[PDB]
Amino acid sequence: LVHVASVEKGRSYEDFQKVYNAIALKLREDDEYDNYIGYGPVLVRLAWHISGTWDKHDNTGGSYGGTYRFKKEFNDPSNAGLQNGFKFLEPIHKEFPWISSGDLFSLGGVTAVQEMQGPKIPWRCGRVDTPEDTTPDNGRLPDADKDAGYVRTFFQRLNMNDREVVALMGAHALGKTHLKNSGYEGGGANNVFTNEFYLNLLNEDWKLEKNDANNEQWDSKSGYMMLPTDYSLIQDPKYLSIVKEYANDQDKFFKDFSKAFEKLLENGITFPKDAPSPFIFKTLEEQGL
Ligand code: HEM
Ligand SMILES: Nc1cccc[n+]1CCO
Ligand SMILES: Nc1cccc[n+]1CCO
Repeated sequence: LVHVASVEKGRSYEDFQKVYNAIALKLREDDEYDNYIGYGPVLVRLAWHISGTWDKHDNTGGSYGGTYRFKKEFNDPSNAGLQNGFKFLEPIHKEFPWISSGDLFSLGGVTAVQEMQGPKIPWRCGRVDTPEDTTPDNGRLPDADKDAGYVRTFFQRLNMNDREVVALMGAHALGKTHLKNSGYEGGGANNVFTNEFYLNLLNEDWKLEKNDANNEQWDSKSGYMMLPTDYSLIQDPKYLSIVKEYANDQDKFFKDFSKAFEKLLENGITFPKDAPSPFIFKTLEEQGL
């Protein structure tokens, strides 16, 4: 199954930078969401979940087809809460109706990471919307109540290795869990992209507790939480090494996250040899906007 990137007709970097800018300006404007976290984190999660359905064995799922717009996928229990991200992006899509749905969703994630002071994420256009019957079934996104072996195995389906898994998980510095979405209870409130997930894993005094949904999670007296799968990265000795690395090298963590996130967003897509080079968008701050 081959998905060839096809550039939205006549569009170039300047067009996509405007889209970026509209998302970034809305991020700035719609500040009260989720107790003043803003929409950055949920947009990152959205870009991950639209990509994380991919199966390297048959090239089903993945970001390309924009299939999150179809009820089967948007109603996936694993996607509960992401409707907020969608509603955020709908006015952007109405203003720029020419962008494909997979391009918009993945660009929303790029824009969110950058505007939250994360690394640059090169991004490529050309995802093309595919029909409802190409929507992957529910159940391809990961469970949070398991160990390191589950995590490793899960991510082989996405062609991610240990360093890529540990790097991508660093996005769990952002935002929070919400009991009514996932059964995890978060207070958390960060909307700045840093390497603190790793620092928190190593530094905090974690206690295995049960939340009000009767699920276990790891909590600290500082008010932080970790999912069991987040904690598994310090149980497994191969993941632990890499957690320590990223805790001790902000820059390394940035570059590794950038390449892993781009790869995640691009899995399943064939880029023609004549395709444009990846775009690196300027932040609002960089533009003086
Ligand atoms: C083992 C892998 C993963 C598991 C089990 C997992 C699980 C979860 C769960 C249960 C939540 C809370 C959802 C809610 O209650 O609203 C969450 C949130 C979040 N996840 Fe993950 N995740 C994983 C990997 C990733 C990856 C790879 C990324 C992106 C690179 C990501 C980005 C996020 C973000 C940014 C949030 C916060 C959303 C918000 O604040 O609304 N996660 N994840
Ligand atoms: N080690 C383990 C065993 C079972 C479920 C989850 N985890 C991960 C951390 O709590
Ligand atoms: N662990 C986790 C997972 C997802 C979002 C937030 N947090 C808390 C901060 O690390």
